Amino acid sequence: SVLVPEDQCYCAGWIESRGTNGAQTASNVLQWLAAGFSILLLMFYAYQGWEEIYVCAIEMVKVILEFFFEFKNPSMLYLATGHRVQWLRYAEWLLTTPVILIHLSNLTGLSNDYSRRTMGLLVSDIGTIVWGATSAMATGYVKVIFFCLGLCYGANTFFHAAKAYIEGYHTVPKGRCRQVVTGMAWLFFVSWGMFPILFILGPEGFGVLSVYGSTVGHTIIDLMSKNCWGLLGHYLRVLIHEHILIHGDI
Amino acid sequence: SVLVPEDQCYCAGWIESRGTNGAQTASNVLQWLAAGFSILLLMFYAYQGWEEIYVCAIEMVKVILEFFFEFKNPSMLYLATGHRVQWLRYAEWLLTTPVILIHLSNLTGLSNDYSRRTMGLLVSDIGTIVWGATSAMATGYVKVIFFCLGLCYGANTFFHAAKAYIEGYHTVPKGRCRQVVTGMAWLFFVSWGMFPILFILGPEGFGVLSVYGSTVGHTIIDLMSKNCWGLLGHYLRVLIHEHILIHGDI
Repeated sequence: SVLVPEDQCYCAGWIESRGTNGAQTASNVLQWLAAGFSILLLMFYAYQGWEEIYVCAIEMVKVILEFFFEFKNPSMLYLATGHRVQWLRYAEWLLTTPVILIHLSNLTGLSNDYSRRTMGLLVSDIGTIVWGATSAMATGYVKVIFFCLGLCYGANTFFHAAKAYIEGYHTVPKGRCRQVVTGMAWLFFVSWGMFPILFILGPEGFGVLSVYGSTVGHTIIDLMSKNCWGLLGHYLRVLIHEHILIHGDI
Repeated sequence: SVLVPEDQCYCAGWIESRGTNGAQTASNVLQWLAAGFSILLLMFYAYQGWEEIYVCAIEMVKVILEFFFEFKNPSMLYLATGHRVQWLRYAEWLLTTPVILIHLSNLTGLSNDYSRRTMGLLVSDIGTIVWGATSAMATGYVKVIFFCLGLCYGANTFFHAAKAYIEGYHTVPKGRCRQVVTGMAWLFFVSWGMFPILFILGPEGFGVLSVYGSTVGHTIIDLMSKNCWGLLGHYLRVLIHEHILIHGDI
């Protein structure tokens, strides 16, 4: 029984180790890289539509904050349950995923319309993160219930996302265009699929990986699902622009 | 200096009053009404597309949870800052607003396409709530910084939402259709505008209204922006269906 004075709060959980020093170094190193790779990307985009820029801009801001305030509220939530919920992550998710799926709905970027599949793809996406976040907060079996909701909404997201890649495959010309679309799909599903995997391995789930360890992994698939994927998406719209210069609209 | 034993946590803020008994009664009474009005609406919709149903379904689930677990995690977050952030509210916001704005982008419900205005309207909407939520969590001037971000994203949302109502005004026929569109716009902006107002009056802001008091107000504008607005939207699509039965497509 410890003695906490006056206003100051207390909770055994908030003092838990953040991770080994080795993981701390690995995290910060990747943090700088992520900020540097995004700065070179923003330069590249600015030099040479908003879907690649805005997303990359949010990625730069995040890592900067994740380097200065990763464990400081409200980037990290210190709940009365003693668990540390990384709100910074789930907040950034809500700001990027929608744009990435909007980019997904219009891979070629030629058309000016969006189908009803996009609405469902967005709705299910935002819901997945919501449940997933509520899971990180929840405690007990409730944490499982909400994770299950995350799997259902997530499945619907991957379901419409798959149909989007397929329609995007048979739409684009059979050359390096379809080669890229496939490369985008694999980079997409692998990365996007790793998040619920890391979630289970991290402090939000069974806590195999430490907080620093979770960030090390996330930053990796953040560059995969954001920077690299968006760059591939950009390359596709360039190849599509190169095809309509040769054979015109077709 | 109090003595907290072992694992159990402590924080002066988590013990703060929830509100007067009168407000407690007013809240629960409205909670039942909201659940009853949504049940009659769900019956009405089922009897007689998904935009009105799904939204009304989430409204029913919420109030049910807000009646059983309003102050229980993770419906409410007990942060180390001593502040009680109602995550239930901000989570439900992310699940409904997008659908309501999607309904807004296709008022007549005739077309099968969505413009780029919808993407911006959604993106800015989801961002507003994110910042607004981060504000409820944040402490100090940072709470102001993030609220400002909420005003900017929110402004962009109201901006595209206004253009959507205007395009929706000159699109629908000049009869009871345009009369309804105007009634939907006023019900929309008033209600939607009240949220940041209640936020400032509530425990998240300057705390003029209690936690029970904040819920009393929110539930009111939740029925305005959700149930009543969606019902108006439904009525519009019925009137539009009545016009194309008389004068055909025009």
